[PDB]
Amino acid sequence: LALRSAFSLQASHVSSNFHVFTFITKHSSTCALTHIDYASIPYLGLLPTDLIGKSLLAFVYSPDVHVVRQAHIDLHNSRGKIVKSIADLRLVAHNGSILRCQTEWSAYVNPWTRKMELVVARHRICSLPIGDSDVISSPPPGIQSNTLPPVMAKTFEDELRTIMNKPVP
Amino acid sequence: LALRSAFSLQASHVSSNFHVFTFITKHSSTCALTHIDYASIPYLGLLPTDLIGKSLLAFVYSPDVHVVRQAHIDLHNSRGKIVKSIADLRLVAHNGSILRCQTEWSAYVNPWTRKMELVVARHRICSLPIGDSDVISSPPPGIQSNTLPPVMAKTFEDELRTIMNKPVP
Repeated sequence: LALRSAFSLQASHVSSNFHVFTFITKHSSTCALTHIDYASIPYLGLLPTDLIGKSLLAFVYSPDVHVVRQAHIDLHNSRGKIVKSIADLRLVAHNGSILRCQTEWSAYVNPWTRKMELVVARHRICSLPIGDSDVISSPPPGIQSNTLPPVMAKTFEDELRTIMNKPVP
Repeated sequence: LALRSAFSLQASHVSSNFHVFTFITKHSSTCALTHIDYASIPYLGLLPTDLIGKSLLAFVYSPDVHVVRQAHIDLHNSRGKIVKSIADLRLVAHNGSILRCQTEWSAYVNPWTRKMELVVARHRICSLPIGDSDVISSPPPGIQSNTLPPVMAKTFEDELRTIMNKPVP
């Protein structure tokens, strides 16, 4: 079974509207991702194996991590009800191409510990990503890293754990 | 590292109150378990490997499955807020011993699909289980199965999926 980019799938799906598409990510209060729709594979090229052990920050466009941070703070204050992002969220596909999304956030609050224990995000793409359309491919040698370097990922992840470990008021 | 029953751990934890204990299970809307506190191992003897692919019904005391069923129906109508069980919930440890609990239920409702997508249960034990105290052990040959037979597990699991697949009113 071949895996193919959303652009490529158009040739054999001539009536579909591949620019019209939403997908969900989920992660726990360790920041560890526990879910991404498989339907997102033609859009980001990211496999469950790519993501085992990592947070959203493994593929968020680096200067957009503040969108994520503020979403967790806004969720703590809404007690998990739907919050809007402060700006578009851009995600980096496996091949380095950039997928701009509009993202809404939801959170599950454990009623006994009163802490957030699941964060759910619904991403609505604005288009197919800019760059080469074959997100399934490997990125080209000599591309700048467009995600956070490990030390900064750990720095922002540390703060998100602290936010989620605080009892919801 | 040895794994030991809660009764056994008393000898080297002379000030602890092992009869005072609560633990959480979690499962998704396929009924598939995704979580059980590791601290429950001295109480039930059940490992993550015992549970990969199974629902709560793999270790609920068989005539108590109605407690679970009604909890899912009561959660659908509460929209995920804390519901009480209609009766005690008894769980079957790995060695066949029976652990009676008082259980409260919580559920996460996806705000976009409006369906339950996580069910969380907080189990408060009433005592150490009746039967041999070494829940870590294998059950004795020639014991009656005190959980649902596979055909009935699949029958009750089918209904729980149907309950959870219905949009919360």
